[PDB]
Amino acid sequence: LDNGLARTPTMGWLHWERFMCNLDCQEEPDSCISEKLFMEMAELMVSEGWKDAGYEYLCIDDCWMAPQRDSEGRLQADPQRFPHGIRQLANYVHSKGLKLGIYADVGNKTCAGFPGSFGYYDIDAQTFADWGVDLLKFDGCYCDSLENLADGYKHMSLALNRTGRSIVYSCSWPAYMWPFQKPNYTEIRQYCNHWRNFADIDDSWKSIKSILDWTSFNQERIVDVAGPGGWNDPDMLVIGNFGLSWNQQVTQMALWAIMAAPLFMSNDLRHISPQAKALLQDKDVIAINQDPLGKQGYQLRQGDNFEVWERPLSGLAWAVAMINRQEIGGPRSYTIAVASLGKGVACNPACFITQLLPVKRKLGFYEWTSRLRSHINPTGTVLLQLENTMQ
Amino acid sequence: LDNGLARTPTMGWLHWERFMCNLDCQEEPDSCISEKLFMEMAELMVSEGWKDAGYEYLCIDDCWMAPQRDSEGRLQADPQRFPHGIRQLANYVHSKGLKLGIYADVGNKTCAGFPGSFGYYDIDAQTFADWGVDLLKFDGCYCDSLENLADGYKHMSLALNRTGRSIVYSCSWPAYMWPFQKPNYTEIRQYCNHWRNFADIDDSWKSIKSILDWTSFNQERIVDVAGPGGWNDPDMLVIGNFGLSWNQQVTQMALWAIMAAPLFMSNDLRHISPQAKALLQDKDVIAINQDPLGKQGYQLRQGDNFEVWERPLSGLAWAVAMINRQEIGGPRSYTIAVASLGKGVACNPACFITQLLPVKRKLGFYEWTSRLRSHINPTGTVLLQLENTM
Ligand SMILES: *[C@@H]1O[C@H](CO)[C@@H](O[C@@H]2O[C@H](CO)[C@@H](O[C@@H]3O[C@H](CO)[C@@H](O)[C@H](O[C@H]4O[C@H](CO)[C@@H](O)[C@H](O)[C@@H]4O)[C@@H]3O)[C@H](O)[C@H]2NC(C)=O)[C@H](O[C@@H]2O[C@@H](C)[C@@H](O)[C@@H](O)[C@@H]2O)[C@H]1NC(C)=O
Ligand SMILES: *[C@@H]1O[C@H](CO)[C@@H](O[C@@H]2O[C@H](CO)[C@@H](O[C@@H]3O[C@H](CO)[C@@H](O)[C@H](O[C@H]4O[C@H](CO)[C@@H](O)[C@H](O)[C@@H]4O)[C@@H]3O)[C@H](O)[C@H]2NC(C)=O)[C@H](O)[C@H]1NC(C)=O
Ligand SMILES: *[C@@H]1O[C@H](CO)[C@@H](O[C@@H]2O[C@H](CO)[C@@H](O[C@@H]3O[C@H](CO)[C@@H](O)[C@H](O[C@H]4O[C@H](CO)[C@@H](O)[C@H](O)[C@@H]4O)[C@@H]3O)[C@H](O)[C@H]2NC(C)=O)[C@H](O)[C@H]1NC(C)=O
Ligand SMILES: *[C@@H]1O[C@H](CO)[C@@H](O[C@@H]2O[C@H](CO)[C@@H](O[C@@H]3O[C@H](CO)[C@@H](O)[C@H](O)[C@@H]3O)[C@H](O)[C@H]2NC(C)=O)[C@H](O)[C@H]1NC(C)=O
Ligand SMILES: *[C@@H]1O[C@H](CO)[C@@H](O)[C@H](O)[C@H]1NC(C)=O
Ligand SMILES: *[C@@H]1O[C@H](CO)[C@@H](O)[C@H](O)[C@H]1NC(C)=O
Repeated sequence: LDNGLARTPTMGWLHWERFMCNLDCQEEPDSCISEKLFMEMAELMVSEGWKDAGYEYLCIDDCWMAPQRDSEGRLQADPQRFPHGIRQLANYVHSKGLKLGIYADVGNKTCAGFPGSFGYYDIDAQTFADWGVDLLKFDGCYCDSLENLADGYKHMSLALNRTGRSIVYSCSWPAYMWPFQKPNYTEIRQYCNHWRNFADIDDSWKSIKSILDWTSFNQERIVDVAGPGGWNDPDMLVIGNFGLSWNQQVTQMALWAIMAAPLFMSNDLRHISPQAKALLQDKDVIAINQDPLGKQGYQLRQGDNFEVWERPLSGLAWAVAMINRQEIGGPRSYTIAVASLGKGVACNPACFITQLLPVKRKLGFYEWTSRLRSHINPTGTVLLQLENTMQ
Repeated sequence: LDNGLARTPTMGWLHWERFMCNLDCQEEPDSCISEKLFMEMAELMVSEGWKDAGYEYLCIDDCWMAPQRDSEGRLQADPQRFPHGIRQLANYVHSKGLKLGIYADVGNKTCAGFPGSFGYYDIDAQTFADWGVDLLKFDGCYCDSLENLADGYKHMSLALNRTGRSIVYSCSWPAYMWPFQKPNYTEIRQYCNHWRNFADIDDSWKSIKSILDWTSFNQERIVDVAGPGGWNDPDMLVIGNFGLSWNQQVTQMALWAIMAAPLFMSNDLRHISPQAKALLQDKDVIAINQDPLGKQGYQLRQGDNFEVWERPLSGLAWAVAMINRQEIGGPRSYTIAVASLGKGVACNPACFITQLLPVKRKLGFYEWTSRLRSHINPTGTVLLQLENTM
């Protein structure tokens, strides 16, 4: 989408995976979807380094709305959970140097069942603009046909544009086509800053595997179309939560960088371990994700329960990731010819290799004809950065 | 098996899951299956508190054998990887106050392909007893019929008995039978101290869920047959490795206590986190697993992605485990009437409830009509102990 936004993958925080649609502020006041939750996160995004690391969008997912539109046909914030309204929230978020995302739906209802925007695209567009909304995640639930799905995503795009406000537009369009029709990503990119392709992530290794396997199975179809201002969205980071082992968290952070995915944390910033904080704020790994060239990585090979993925970076550099998919035994030896990496050219005549994950460590110079040997933990990933010696 | 052993479930260390069949001491000398590997583990079992926590059996799984029997038809320890032999390893292990477990197979080969004991039950049994072995894990690969399986398992039981040495006998008998026939756990209990019921565990949440799910489904068949001298074996503890979140690890420790499972660590004692060590050596949770009553627990109810399991204990006590099976979102509140627990007698007229996992905490007294509310992490487990007030 040629709106000047998302020139690198968007970074921020999204409430959904961790907090979902908890509307019970009587029993669970510290975890229900309320203005207070978001004010608290915005404070922590500044004070604990998230903004500095580059996480700047603070994003409301589903279940912020009141059940009914108002008399003028507008979506209303829920009055008991957001008593001061979205405008005041946006102002508060803006006063911290952060940006506000919000959620709406292309069809008649949101997935959680609140008012959808079908029949109100322009009004909802105007409302968000006026409130000072900086990003819109637009879901594809309760949409009766694919014609109506496309038209809606397009109409809202144009609507957002006509407001004159810069708003990052995140679509779920191709996800709700699959596997009923073949998305045309040239069309989709004309209208969207990013797009979800696949099923909802959850807090599981099954989920991460399934997203990586789906992406590599479909990479020939979706990798080339991504770039500055138009990205593949494989959904949230679930690092720092409950259901992934440390090695599986690293795999996610490594592969989200390789994939040029937007980086939306979904966790509790009030209760996050120093290790998860460290991984999510890893400067070198974020730098890979935020590479200005915006060329999305891909799976180079699979075999023997190993996976090799690689991403072309700027400055004649490459990021390479090796995953161990064997979920039994110990760390496993993997050996690859550096001549196979970077389409032959990463290490011609030589390259310097730095391990970034799971720990940072310089490996040294590797000549074109040589071999790389790593030990990779079960469900873990080694992330390497290759620097050609031609500069 | 009425041999005086396994009066509470056996606790120890077993190499398989973490170290597998790594024969390459050229490239990976510190992780290949060798005598040094077991000697180190043995040193650490003493120095790092494992033996004191209760873990006493150090057990070699598959891939310790040379490819051929010797000229007298005996199995032999691989000469490169066990140059000093199994006898000297046993003496070393014994000298630390520990006990040696070893592996063999009822069929013609082991699962890794080394010599099986079919045709050599008496000789192998004698070999092991002469060597000073204290436990035998007997696998069921490469058997051609279910009769030979049952016969084999039975024969070896008698053979070990005939040696006159105390040897804990672990059978994979029913695991290998289940695809074709319902096992006779009354028969199996007669010959074995424990029996593996199901597919091999791995370092994954999927695996663990599938063991609990299988065990709960089949609990009417297997729960009551277990007791002192004869246990259900849901396979190895995999806490301290790679594939499980902290919450998932707590779930394993908890349910393995509820199920009165033998507790066999399969990890690297040389490289284990303090948090994993603390969980595995948790005295109060071990105490539940080692309850002298030896009645195995069971799933009380499931629903709404929750499970409640309970286990009866000596002294009118009960252990209760609540599992959150929803793998999305945050800690989830669960409310249960204590009157539902312990067949209605757990808190009649009242009980004192202590939380043991994930953190030890006293929750006070509870009348028979009162309700308990806990917050359970996704894939995590809260484990409680209930003391009746009579
Ligand atoms: C996925 O979606 C995209 C975006 O819509 C398609 O790309 C577009 O394809 C259309 C073909 O219908 C192109 O239209 C042409 O535009 C050029 C301008 O450079 C005109 O010269 C050309 O005009 C002729 O043909 C028209 C016939 O109706 C008449 O208007 C004229 O009188 C004249 O005869 C025609 O309008 C778009 O340029 C093109 N847009 C982009 C961004 O590339 C995809 O189409 C495929 O991929 C294209 C790159 C190209 O190779 C097409 O030939 C392919 O069909 C579409 N993908 C699929 C699978 O359909
Ligand atoms: C509504 O839709 C319109 C129509 O697409 C959209 O207009 C486009 O805005 C973008 C971004 O502002 C324009 O792109 C710029 O083009 C000029 C040259 O014409 C350049 O100077 C700009 O350079 C910037 O970005 C470059 C990216 O390569 C960088 O190299 C550089 O650092 C600059 O920062 C940029 O390329 C585009 O030309 C217009 N298109 C048209 C036809 O007007 C508008 O922004 C939308 N409005 C909203 C609010 O969404
Ligand atoms: C080979 O097989 C034979 C036959 O099964 C087996 O002999 C059995 O040994 C057990 C235990 O040694 C005997 O059971 C004991 O009986 C005596 C006498 O009444 C009791 O003292 C024992 O009670 C104590 O220990 C019990 C635990 O088993 C506790 O329940 C109790 O609290 C006591 O502390 C115990 O009941 C059993 O009598 C014989 N069986 C027969 C048929 O004789 C033998 O041990 C096996 N040999 C080898 C080497 O495996
Ligand atoms: C391990 O391998 C050996 C070697 O093959 C197996 O022994 C063989 O078992 C077969 C089939 O059970 C026996 O065949 C039988 O032959 C009789 C005729 O004597 C016939 O009436 C039966 O119907 C059957 O076909 C065979 O005799 C026997 N051979 C030897 C060398 O003893 C053995 O069963 C295998 N053990 C296990 C547990 O898998
Ligand atoms: C919403 O509902 C109306 C009537 O129930 C239907 O005609 C319309 O097509 C629906 N819109 C979408 C996009 O699902
Ligand atoms: C199981 O085995 C026992 C002991 O051999 C025997 O008495 C009984 O009949 C068997 N019962 C079943 C389930 O067939």
